[PDB]
Amino acid sequence: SMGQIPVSVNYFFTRKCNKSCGFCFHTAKTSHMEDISRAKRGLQLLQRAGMKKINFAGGEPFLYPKFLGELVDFCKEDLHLESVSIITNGSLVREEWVRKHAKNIDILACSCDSFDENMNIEIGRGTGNQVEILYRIAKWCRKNEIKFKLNTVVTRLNYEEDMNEHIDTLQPFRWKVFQVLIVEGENDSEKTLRDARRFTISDKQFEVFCSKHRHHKSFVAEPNRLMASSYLLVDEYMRFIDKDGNKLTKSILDVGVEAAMKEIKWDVDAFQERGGVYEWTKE
Ligand SMILES: Nc1ccn([C@@H]2O[C@H](COP(=O)(O)OP(=O)(O)OP(=O)(O)O)[C@@H](O)[C@H]2O)c(=O)n1
Ligand SMILES: C[S@@+](CC[C@H](N)C(=O)[O-])C[C@H]1O[C@@H](n2cnc3c(N)ncnc32)[C@H](O)[C@@H]1O
Ligand code: SF4
Ligand SMILES: [Cl-]
Repeated sequence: SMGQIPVSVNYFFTRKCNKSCGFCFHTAKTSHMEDISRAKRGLQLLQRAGMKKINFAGGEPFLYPKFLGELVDFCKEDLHLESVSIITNGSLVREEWVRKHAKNIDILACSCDSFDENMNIEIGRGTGNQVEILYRIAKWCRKNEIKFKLNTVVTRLNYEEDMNEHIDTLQPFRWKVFQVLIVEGENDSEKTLRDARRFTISDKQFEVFCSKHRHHKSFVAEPNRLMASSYLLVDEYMRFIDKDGNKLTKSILDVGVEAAMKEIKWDVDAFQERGGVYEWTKE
């Protein structure tokens, strides 16, 4: 027998966030964060088990820019990872932080579900000109030789939107296009912190969006079948999460990577199918 090799891992180090997206599948269930020593040790355990790429997620990572900055630097300088990535809502990213940590960040991804403010307000992404923020982040990325990535959630409300003029200007190297996903115990009812049900779309509606946009090299479509089990999910206590099966392991800090990963389903075929291995190191 052999355990799977956790080549590319998402560490959701916080569940705290400053926005209220109605579909969110990683909700504010707790404010617990690991101490920096513990986080470093778990990231080291992952590296030692074959991790090559780390994505810092949440929650909103830039609620904790000093902590994030320290783990980013550690991952590149001390663990020598191939790829250090972050996904952010963009609101709290500041230029001087990007300048300070750019040498250690391969990829910075920003979420944008719409270029229409009223749509952002409706979906819970909030008010204000978030397009000028996205453009600003992209500019900071390009100035500081970080690869700029865009993540978009496709829902019942926005699936007819045409983003091509923006894609042709921003030119992200990688553009995730997610079908909105229901996750049991996260966003699946009126009792969870979010109720994503009103956002769901059919395969046909998802294709409306995909067909308009799939000509871009950057375009990466992820229908539900390609998100359900294709990621490695490490939570705020460094436990693995199985979001498809609604399971949670013991912390890697207590039982190690291999024992924890045995408990979760990671569909490597789906991982490969969606292009989960790619040129993730900056050039
Ligand atoms: N069932 C799932 C599937 C994905 N995710 C999370 O959704 C986000 C998707 O962001 P993405 O940019 O696709 O993550 P990366 O791992 O950086 O993607 P890639 O390496 O393919 O660029 C990640 O935080 C991932 O952990 C999740 O919470 N539940
Ligand atoms: C949970 S967020 C965490 C990082 C940051 N707060 C942000 O929104 O970018 C990570 C990614 O998951 C996406 N996402 C959130 N809920 C989702 C859902 N139900 N289905 C699909 N993708 C989702 C987000 O839009 C984002 O691109
Ligand atoms: S998807 Fe929205 S609510 Fe969820 S963590 Fe990101 S910004 Fe916060
Ligand atoms: Cl780029």
